Amino acid sequence: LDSAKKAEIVAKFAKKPGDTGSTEVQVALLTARIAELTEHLKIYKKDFSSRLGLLKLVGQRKRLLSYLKRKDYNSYSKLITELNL
Repeated sequence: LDSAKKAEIVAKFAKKPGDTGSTEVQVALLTARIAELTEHLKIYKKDFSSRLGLLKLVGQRKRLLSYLKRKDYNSYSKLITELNL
């Protein structure tokens, strides 16, 4: 939110001249703010999980656990118990 968008939201959600502060305006403003903060967290996770290989690792373990089920199910079930998986 720059100053201009903030000001567009107000002009939109207003119900009379001077409405910088109806329930509707505030809600619209909080929504814009909450949205921008939320896409921050979304894109951080996206580019931390990617940059540091979390999805790589998880998919790696997926395949190994799958092959472990299949090659030795007993050990497999013992293992996911000991790791709280």
